[PDB]
Amino acid sequence: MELYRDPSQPIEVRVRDLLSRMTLEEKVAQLGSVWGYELIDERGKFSREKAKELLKNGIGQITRPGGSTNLEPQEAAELVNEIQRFLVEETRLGIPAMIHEECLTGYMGLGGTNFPQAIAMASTWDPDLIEKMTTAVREDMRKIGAHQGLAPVLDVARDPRWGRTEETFGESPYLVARMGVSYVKGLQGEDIKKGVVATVKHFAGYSASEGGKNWAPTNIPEREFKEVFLFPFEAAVKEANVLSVMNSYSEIDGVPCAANRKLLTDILRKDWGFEGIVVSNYFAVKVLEDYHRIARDKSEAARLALEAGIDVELPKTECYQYLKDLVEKGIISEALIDEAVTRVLRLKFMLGLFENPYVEVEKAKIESHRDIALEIARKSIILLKNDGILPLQKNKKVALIGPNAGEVRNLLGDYMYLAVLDAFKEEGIEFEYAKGCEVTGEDRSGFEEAIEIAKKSDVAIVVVGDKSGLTLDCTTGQSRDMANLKLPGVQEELVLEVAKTGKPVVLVLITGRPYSLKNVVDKVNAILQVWLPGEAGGRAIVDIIYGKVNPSGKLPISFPRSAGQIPVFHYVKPSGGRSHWHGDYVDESTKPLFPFGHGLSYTKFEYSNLRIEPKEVPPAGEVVIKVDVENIGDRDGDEVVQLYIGREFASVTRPVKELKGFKRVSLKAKEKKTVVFRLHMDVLAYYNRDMKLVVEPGEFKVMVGSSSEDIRLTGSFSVVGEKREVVGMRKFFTEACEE
Amino acid sequence: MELYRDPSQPIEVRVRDLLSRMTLEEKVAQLGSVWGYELIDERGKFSREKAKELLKNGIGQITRPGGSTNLEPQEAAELVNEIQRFLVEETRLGIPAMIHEECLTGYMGLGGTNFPQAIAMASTWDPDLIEKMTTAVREDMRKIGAHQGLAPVLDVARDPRWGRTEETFGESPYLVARMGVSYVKGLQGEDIKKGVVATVKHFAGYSASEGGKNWAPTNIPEREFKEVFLFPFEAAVKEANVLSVMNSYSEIDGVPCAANRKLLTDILRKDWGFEGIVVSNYFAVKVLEDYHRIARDKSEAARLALEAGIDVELPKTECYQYLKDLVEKGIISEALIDEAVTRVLRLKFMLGLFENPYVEVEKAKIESHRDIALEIARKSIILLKNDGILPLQKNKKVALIGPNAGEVRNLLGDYMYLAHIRALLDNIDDVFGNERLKKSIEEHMKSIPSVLDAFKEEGIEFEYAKGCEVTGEDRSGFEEAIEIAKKSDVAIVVVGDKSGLTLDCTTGQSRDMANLKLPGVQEELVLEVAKTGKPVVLVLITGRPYSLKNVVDKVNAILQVWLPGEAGGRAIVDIIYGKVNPSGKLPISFPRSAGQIPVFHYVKPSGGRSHWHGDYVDESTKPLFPFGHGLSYTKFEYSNLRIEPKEVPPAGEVVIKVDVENIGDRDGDEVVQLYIGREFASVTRPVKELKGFKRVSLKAKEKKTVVFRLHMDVLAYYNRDMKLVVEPGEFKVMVGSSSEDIRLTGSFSVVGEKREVVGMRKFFTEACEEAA
Amino acid sequence: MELYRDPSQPIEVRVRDLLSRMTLEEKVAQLGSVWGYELIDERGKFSREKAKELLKNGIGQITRPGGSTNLEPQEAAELVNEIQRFLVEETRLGIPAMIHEECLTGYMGLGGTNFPQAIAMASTWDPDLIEKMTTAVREDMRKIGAHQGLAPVLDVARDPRWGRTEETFGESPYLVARMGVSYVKGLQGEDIKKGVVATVKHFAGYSASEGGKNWAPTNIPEREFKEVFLFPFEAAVKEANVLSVMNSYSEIDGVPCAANRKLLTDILRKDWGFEGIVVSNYFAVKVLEDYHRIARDKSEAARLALEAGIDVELPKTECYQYLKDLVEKGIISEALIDEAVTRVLRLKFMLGLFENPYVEVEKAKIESHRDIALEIARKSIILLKNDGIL
Ligand SMILES: O[C@@H]1[C@@H](O)[C@H](O[C@@H]2CO[C@@H](O[C@@H]3CO[C@@H](O[C@@H]4CO[C@@H](O)[C@H](O)[C@H]4O)[C@H](O)[C@H]3O)[C@H](O)[C@H]2O)OC[C@H]1O
Ligand SMILES: O[C@@H]1[C@@H](O)[C@H](O[C@@H]2CO[C@@H](O[C@@H]3CO[C@@H](O[C@@H]4CO[C@@H](O)[C@H](O)[C@H]4O)[C@H](O)[C@H]3O)[C@H](O)[C@H]2O)OC[C@H]1O
Ligand SMILES: O[C@@H]1[C@@H](O)[C@H](O[C@@H]2CO[C@@H](O[C@@H]3CO[C@@H](O)[C@H](O)[C@H]3O)[C@H](O)[C@H]2O)OC[C@H]1O
Repeated sequence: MELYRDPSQPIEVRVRDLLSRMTLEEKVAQLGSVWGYELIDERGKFSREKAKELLKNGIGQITRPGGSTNLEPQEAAELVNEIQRFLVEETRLGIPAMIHEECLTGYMGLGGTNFPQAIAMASTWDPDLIEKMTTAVREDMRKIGAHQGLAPVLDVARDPRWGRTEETFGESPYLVARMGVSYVKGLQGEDIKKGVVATVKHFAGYSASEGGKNWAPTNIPEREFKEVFLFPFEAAVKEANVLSVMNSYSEIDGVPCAANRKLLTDILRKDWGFEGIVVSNYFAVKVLEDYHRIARDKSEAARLALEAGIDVELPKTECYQYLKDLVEKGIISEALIDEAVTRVLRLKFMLGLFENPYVEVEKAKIESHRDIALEIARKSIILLKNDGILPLQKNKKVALIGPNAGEVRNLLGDYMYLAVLDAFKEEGIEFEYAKGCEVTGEDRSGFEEAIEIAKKSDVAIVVVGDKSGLTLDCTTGQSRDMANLKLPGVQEELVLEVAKTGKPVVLVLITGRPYSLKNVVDKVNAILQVWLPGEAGGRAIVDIIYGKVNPSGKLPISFPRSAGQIPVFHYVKPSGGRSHWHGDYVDESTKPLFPFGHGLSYTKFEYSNLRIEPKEVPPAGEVVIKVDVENIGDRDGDEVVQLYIGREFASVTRPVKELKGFKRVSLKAKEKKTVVFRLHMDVLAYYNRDMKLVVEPGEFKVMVGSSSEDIRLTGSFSVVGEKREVVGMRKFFTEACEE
Repeated sequence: MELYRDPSQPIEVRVRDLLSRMTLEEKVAQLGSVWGYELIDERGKFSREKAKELLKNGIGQITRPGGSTNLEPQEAAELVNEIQRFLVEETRLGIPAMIHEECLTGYMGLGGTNFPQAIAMASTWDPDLIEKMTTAVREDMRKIGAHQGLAPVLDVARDPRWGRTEETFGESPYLVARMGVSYVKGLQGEDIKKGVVATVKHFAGYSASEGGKNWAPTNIPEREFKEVFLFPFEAAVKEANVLSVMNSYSEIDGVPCAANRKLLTDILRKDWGFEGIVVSNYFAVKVLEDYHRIARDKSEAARLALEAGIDVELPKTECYQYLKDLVEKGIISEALIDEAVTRVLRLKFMLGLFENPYVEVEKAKIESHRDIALEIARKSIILLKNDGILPLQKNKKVALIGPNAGEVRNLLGDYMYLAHIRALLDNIDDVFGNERLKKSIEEHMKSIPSVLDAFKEEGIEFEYAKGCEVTGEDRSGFEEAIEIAKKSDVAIVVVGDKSGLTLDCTTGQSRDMANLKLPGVQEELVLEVAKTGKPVVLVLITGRPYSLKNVVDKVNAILQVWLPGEAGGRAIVDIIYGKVNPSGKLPISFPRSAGQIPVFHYVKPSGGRSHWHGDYVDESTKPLFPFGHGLSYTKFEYSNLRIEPKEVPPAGEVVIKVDVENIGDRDGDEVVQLYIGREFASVTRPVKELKGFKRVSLKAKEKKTVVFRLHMDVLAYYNRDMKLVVEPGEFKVMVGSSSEDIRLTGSFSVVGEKREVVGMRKFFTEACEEAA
Repeated sequence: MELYRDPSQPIEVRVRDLLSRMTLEEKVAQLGSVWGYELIDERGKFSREKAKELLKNGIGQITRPGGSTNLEPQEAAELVNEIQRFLVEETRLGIPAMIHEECLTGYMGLGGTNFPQAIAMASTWDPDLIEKMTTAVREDMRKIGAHQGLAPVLDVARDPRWGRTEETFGESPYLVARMGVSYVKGLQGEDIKKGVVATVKHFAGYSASEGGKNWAPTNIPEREFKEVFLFPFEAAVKEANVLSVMNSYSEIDGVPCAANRKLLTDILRKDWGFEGIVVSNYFAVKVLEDYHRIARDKSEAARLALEAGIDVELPKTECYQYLKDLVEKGIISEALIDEAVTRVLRLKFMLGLFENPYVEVEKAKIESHRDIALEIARKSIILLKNDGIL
């Protein structure tokens, strides 16, 4: 048999052999894609007639054979098998396709579990739980013959105007990077032939658009770019061996990311050693022409993207077919096509597709992971405020009010395929329900009814927030940016009208972004933040309200007092986070309403006995930080212990405090444990005036606490010795354990 | 005589001779400063006792001998002469001091005219008028023996939260640069021995702090930095030969500007050829330690600042005395001190101070420039909205309402002497441990014409109700205002800021406004007055854009009056009654709301919108009023666009002509604006960006031709490799009455090979008028 | 009077005023040159007929009015006075010429002392003696109305194959730099109105050609370049305030020095703060075309050299006349011409030429400096070996 067909040969040999056999047209075909829906008839069955046109010379990827066809799992699996058989048996070289789906919150297609949104995942501060989640997602995807998931989002969000905030892991490069590595590891596993390719997106800076506006310029200078925005992707590449990256739609400082070789090649491939495929953001090649206006035609767009280092044009071939013409006309070298094709073929071999591209349809029934979803929902909800009203007693009469109290659709996030009162009923609570108002618009005609049921109750539970998705009726999600951060519609007014009854008020926010709570916070008795929880949402909320679950989520993003305060974030430099010299704005504190890492409990945790050893370490040494934490209250609960590091008198300015470690710790009432952080000096490296990564001698401040503001214990150690340039591989994360 | 004393020798010879004679201590002394107030006794007279300690080895500068002493001009001149005589006659080498003052809106001291704020200056779009202004300021300053004015501000402002917005020339690097060059040219003149050193500030990026917060990081990437923030300073250095620069307090991306040699030396001196002195922002050296936490002590702060390229520590020696110790301990080379001292001595020779450091006290009486101030105020006020109510008829009974109708203090900006000095009053009042001044302030304040006075002089029948204060939540004055409105024909509601440095101020340095709502309950006052159903003219006397989304549709006309200083009242009333036809144009976009920030006219194709619904969920992405906006009591008709030639090579020139006719019934000035757009460059470019303008006077029914000469140098931008280029392709020409009100469009092409623009290149379009 | 004519005005004011009055043609003329021998008749006297063609719009420099004419000193002084009177009185703006001569081993013309070669100068290890020498050369040159001497050579020589070894101060960047500073200081003095502009050459690397062959590539890596070859020029610029630099004919690693903005502008002007004029090596602009083959015609050669930072084309205008055409055709900006013209006019003001461009012919008799020459010769000879015979 030909070498490329022989599984006893090393992949490099098979790749070289195959490439040597391919025509230019066949090469270019491997750099494009076709939609699943383009390959089916009106009953969702594979159409050989359509495949003969679209797959004649092979194809790089099939886009969303499940997500774009609305097929149930077994039918999607059958479609994918039929596509693969056509490629294997009815093309000249028989190269199989790679299949991709969205999977951020689970496989985005019929029959898959709708897990809580990414910002909820982050709020758990539980990396192992997220790895468990994506290990499940991996098996769901493989059942239908899907090889690649377009997740996770490693965009670092400090601008909650942006509609895609919900898809991020929040403001902290450390927490984003750590959750990202766990996410990737679960999807891919050790041998990708048994796993699913992860796709970190949107490389890079995409969460920092001008004015929080989708696709607008992300004008970030170099040190900030490296330390905040690139860092999570760097960790995914080097620690998690991520096998795909997708680019940002935005320009950075005049250069669209899809046309930026310095970004997609020089940083990603040359500096960091990425060996997988870069897939375009959907239509990102064409919009080099249409939107950014730097390419005069589809040929030029193709050339810019290929030179930049985009290997596969998604979601359908549009500009990359003109790569054939560009070679034939002597405008680009076929060697550059070969480089891209090599990357794509290698990954196809690594996935095992040339040995077996088929799945067993009888096994393609996707299993529910409602259990994992509920664990995330229960650990993600954040208790922002509680004057003692919560937990409630079951014998209290509840007035359940608001648009998000009754509305299952509004529990869903923007990449859940299908984009509470029931939970109260199941728990056996006596309540009356009033919608109060819609999520959007100005209609106040439901206020009187809500007020009247409040007046007759013991406690009003007001459930407000977003509708997430991509259409105009949505208040958050991709393309739905909110300038002024007010709760949508007249929901704020509803809360305040209910509060005016004098009844106790529990405010439940079911939202995708931070909202300004400045006008309600001091008028309500407790506040729960419930990031869009998907199919597990209702149960977790009621579990928390009644104390069956002790809330344990912590904010992964700061809650601004107002939009005019943006940005607020915990790791400001000494000059950040204040106005000099009066501290505050004329009209507003410079402090966020709720800080990063904030989250209360129905119990109290007491921290003691900080140990830092040794007190002096050299610039590639390690310190071990220990604290004791005791649950001194009356309820079992989890605490997320947080490690912040500060530095002064470096050669550049540094954060006053910045997250460098954390551990979720379970404590029974009156239980005490020791939490241990092992901190390698590599983890503290920062860029100096010359853009070198260094550790400089001096003092580092250690701050351990329950939030970025609720610091319990402080101390310090010193780095002693000559400045160190940190070269080559280095540690990214602290290790945490319990003793 | 020693060579340095001999005026027949070239300055370089005199400098080298002097430097060769100086001790290390004497050298370090030239890099520092003393406050004016440290050199006077209780009667405001020079104190030899204090001078013996502070000036014994000479000094670089005296900080604000007028501005910090509350001396009248002849007394300040006497002080300065006595300081110079002490230096000339009672120090070993007899080196005279340079004196600096604030002068942004005029010499900031007693007796100086209070001109309108810088943002008002920009709103005139009249560079020559600003040059006339600073030529007058030059003469005022020289009368008191001042050599350097700490102006202008070339910070480009796109974030109106920032309290220093009023000190800027707005959002456009083009307009800021062009106004800055005129400003500098007027202060300095041709021969600096007869002029005043200008000080461009705050180098660079200082108007782009995180969240609009004073001193917070200004994290700007390189092409934006060069094209937006550096550009006005580049023009000031290369076209206007500016002789001083002051640094930004902020860090850029981890590096404090006061410690950044890449900025204060490599860009400013090496790349651009700046030959003057860099003066520290006040206390900027020390706060490398105290604020940024990158210097461990005062010695290290001094070293970082000197290495970066700061020549003089202001406002008083604090860290730079330790440069002596650093040399003596072999930590720094004396050669690096010599480089700084050389710059300072050269400028002192160039100012003529070694030939004559004295002024004639009998001539030190500063003249009023109310005339120039009034021309600026009259050309600066912007008509943002007018449904036809303006101009008003003089027979209409007016209800004059609001805090800014009745308080002269609130006409003043943050670097006008009687506003700025309030901070000192606070600090004196805060002394709880171990007079004539508060009286001289009040009496000088009383001299300033009021808005009330202006209405009275114009002969209008009106009643006045304060309505509310600038700050706080007290609505107990609303009822009175509402009642006088109900009894009137028209309510003129005058609201806005109190500008300054203290907590009771709403704008100015250190007073940043997050949410851009009119201060206090002033918005509510406007809306309550409107609810009477009477016609409402809203007059904003402010230092920044405010959100007007909640009032714009509820009022009949809106006038923006950037803090106008002493000419304010007359100009406002002149405009309201049509004695002056408003002609100001916005130099900065007015956001709909704070959450929309930033909004600016020169967005890239992906800027200024949210894709793919265009708007935010809750808000338009368009500003409420765009850059260049400003209405008139007449109408201007644009015709006959000519663009020649249609194809030009990469260092060629195109000539753009338009005819503009005043087709209305009142004489008026129009500011004709030229915008250029470009696509299919190798980098993204603004869809439209200002590249030229001309204020043109037109009588009723008069037509003139406006001509723009546009060299391709002016269009240069930075490519992917950070080279300044002109690339072949098509440029769109858009000429109109604002950045949105484009009247005529066309295009020309650049033909030939891509050009790297090297060395000196043109910065500005030339604009003139011809007979139509 | 016009500001540029007024000696009470600062030079910067005079420069800006003059530049503002000049046509493009007059500007370009200040960036070129004419040979002395092109301006004389068969009897060695100034020719008004020849001047009317060659000087009609003014000129940057006259090349070697003594060195190229075989005139005795008083006759060369007369020639130079007649050239200057023509420029001052019979051109529109009356800008005087700068005159240059060779002077490495003394004024290179009849009547000047022949001092020992530069390598002999270095062999004295006596910087003050060399400063005494060039102080004398200064007075010789000023007597004939010469303003600039094309010396010293600061090329550091480690390859004795090269025929220009004798013109260098040898192999040591330290000794070359120290001798160079003294050389420059003697020629220029404190106030250049009373001195002669020195011209450090050949910037830079020119003594390190492939195989020791004249004009061949000088392929020197960056640290060596900075520490060995640039260092003496750096010292001349920063310590000695040298007012002219002349470029190397060679390429460095693919880039001819006459076309290298990174060298003649970014290092020399931006990094080091040089404020004088860069004068081309003779014919160096044209040979960007003829020899290096990187310019397709004289226009392109002119553009490359001007962009690189050459202010004056020597020894005669050849390519730089096309700078007029390049501006008129919109290929280069007139601002770039203005930058060069500014440098040239500033130096002409600093030399006092607008106050007095003439010399007294009765004083133009150059004195012998055999005494100084003998001290150098006596201190320069090296005893390499002596078994006792001497
Ligand atoms: O109320 C009291 C507070 O004021 C005081 O805090 C200090 C207030 O003054 C602050 O220093 C300021 C810093 O900014 C300087 O402005 C520059 C001056 O020169 C201008 O040309 C330039 O444009 C400006 O940027 C200003 O001169 C100086 O006074 C100081 O940092 C504060 O700490 O604390 C005590 C309270 O009672
Ligand atoms: O025998 C005849 C050959 O000479 C002739 O070839 C030309 C000879 O002259 C060459 O031009 C030289 C190039 O070097 C110049 O020297 C510089 C002058 O200024 C000094 O300050 C600087 O130090 C020197 O480097 C010299 O002036 C000039 O004459 C030319 O390139 C040759 O092609 O061909 C005809 C034969 O018959
Ligand atoms: O994370 C990836 C997303 O960034 C990506 O989203 C695409 C965004 O563009 C959408 O196209 C718009 C649809 O509406 C029209 O009116 C607009 O003109 C279009 O630009 C497209 O539908 C999205 O797929 O999708 C892939 C994700 O992994």
